[PDB]
Amino acid sequence: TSSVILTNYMDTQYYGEIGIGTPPQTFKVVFDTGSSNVWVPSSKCSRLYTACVYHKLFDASDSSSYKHNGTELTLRYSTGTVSGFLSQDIITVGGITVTQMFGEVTEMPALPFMLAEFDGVVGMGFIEQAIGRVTPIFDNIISQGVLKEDVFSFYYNRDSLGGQIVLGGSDPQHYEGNFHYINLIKTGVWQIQMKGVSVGSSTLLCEDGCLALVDTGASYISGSTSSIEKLMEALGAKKRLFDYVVKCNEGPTLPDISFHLGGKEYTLTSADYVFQESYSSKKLCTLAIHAMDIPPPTGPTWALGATFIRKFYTEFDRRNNRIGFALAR
Ligand SMILES: COc1ccccc1COCCCOc1ccc(N2C(=O)CNC[C@H]2COc2ccc3c(c2)NCCC3)cc1
Repeated sequence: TSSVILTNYMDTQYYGEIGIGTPPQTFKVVFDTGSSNVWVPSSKCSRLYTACVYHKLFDASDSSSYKHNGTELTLRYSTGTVSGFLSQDIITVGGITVTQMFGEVTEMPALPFMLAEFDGVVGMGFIEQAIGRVTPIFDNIISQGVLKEDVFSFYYNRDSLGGQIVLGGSDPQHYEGNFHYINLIKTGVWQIQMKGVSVGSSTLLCEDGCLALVDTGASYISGSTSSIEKLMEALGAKKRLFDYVVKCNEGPTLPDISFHLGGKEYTLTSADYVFQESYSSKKLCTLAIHAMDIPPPTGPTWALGATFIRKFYTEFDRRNNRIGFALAR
């Protein structure tokens, strides 16, 4: 077992540090169970790409261990199609060193990569969804047969450690009660069946069922715009330019949102999904939820991000293709 300390940036971004190359080129990265690739901006990334001007660039010509590949990797992020090329090098993750192939982004839109406090993504997803079919970092750690267990866990603190990922297990110090596991529907994705979503006292959503992407990478909880337009209106959520809000002084009265997974009800009190910046009546306060129309095969599917994870310590169990959730502590 190895644990990676995470920095919690305004409850929207939880990222850690990986070292890449010889010598180790440090990168602040989000460990994303929603993606299966390692992406870091390339030193080859044109200075024109703003996301690159203000971010740690990986310089291959600075690493003695670098193993060129060149294979161009691409992925459209409904904001722009980012592109880089495949590269190989030793990546250190919480004391664990692994030869890992990753993408160096050479081209990527400002939004939202420009606002990232971190420089890259450590895809924790499955290889089934790894662009270029590149073997994921954790699959690469598993291969080492050093981890005490084929699982990694997430602890996203409620700001102020900012968070904590445990490679190989889970930290009892960060959850309480017991893990209630939901199985992974389609294998190859950290997604589980969801028996509806409730609003205070009314199962008026996801009725009949729906899918939930347990995305450690997503800042918020999301679902099809339909579900969110429904949900947000049912809360009194008055939509803004993008995210929905609600008068601060009225955030504490908003009803409890619950997600049904594994025969257990996962409730988010209003203090769980509202960014209670203040309690004034004049200022508006945002909700840790938004509409994310995720495209198939995985989508449409709700996505339980940091908002969800913050309250429920999460465990991604590979060996058993299931996800554990326990009261984050
Ligand atoms: C980390 O993104 C970068 C930032 C600067 C420079 C280079 C990169 C990576 O290259 C870009 C190529 C790969 O880019 C992505 C990789 C993974 C994703 N995700 C998924 O596929 C599924 N779920 C969640 C996300 C991870 O969470 C994210 C990603 C970006 C942001 C936030 C959260 N939060 C706020 C700041 C931006 C999105 C984009």
